[PDB]
Amino acid sequence: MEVLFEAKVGDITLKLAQGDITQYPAKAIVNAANKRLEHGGGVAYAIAKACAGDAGLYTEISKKAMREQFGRDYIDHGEVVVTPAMNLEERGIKYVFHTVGPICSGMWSEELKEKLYKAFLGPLEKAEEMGVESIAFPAVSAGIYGCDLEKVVETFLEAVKNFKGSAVKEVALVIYDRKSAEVALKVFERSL
Repeated sequence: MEVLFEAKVGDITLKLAQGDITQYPAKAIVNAANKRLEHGGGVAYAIAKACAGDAGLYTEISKKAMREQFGRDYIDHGEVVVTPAMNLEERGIKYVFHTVGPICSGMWSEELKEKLYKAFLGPLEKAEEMGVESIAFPAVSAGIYGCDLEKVVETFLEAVKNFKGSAVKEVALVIYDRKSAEVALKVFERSL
C-alpha cells in the first residue's frame, strides 16, 4: 500500500493510496456496486470474493442484508447497505458499505454528478451514524460505468469537503493501478 497524498480536508484526514482496497487499514471499505448488489466483476467481485471466498456467496449475503435494511432488493444512489466483512475482519476491516454510482458511459452532466455525489456522501454519513472512525473508497463509477476518472475524483473530494462528521476521522480513496492513481493525485493536488 502506497500513500500518494495526505492532508486535512473537511472534518477528517484524507489520504490517496495506491493498492488493493481489501488490504487497506480501515474499519469499513466501500464497494462500488450495482443497484442489485450482484458482485459479478471489477472491484465489487474482488471485494466479494475477498470477504466470502466466493463472490457469488457475498452477492447472496448482500441481497439478504439489503432486503433487511431497505425492505426491497435494490438501492438508490445515496443508500448504503452494510454487510459483515467476514474473512477481512482479521485485517481490521469490520464492514463493507455497498454504494451505487450512476452509469455515465463516457458522458457527464449535473444530474450524473449529483447521483455520484450521493454515492460518495452516503457511505460517509453511514460511517458517522455507526461511529465507524475510518473508511476507504474505490473510484465509484470510474470502472465499467464509464464516468471520467477526473470527474469522479473531483466529485469524491466535494463530498469529503461537504461532509459534516465527528466520529469519522480518516477517509481514503484507494486506486489499484498506477496510471489511474497518478491521475487522481493530479486532481488532489489542484483541488486541495
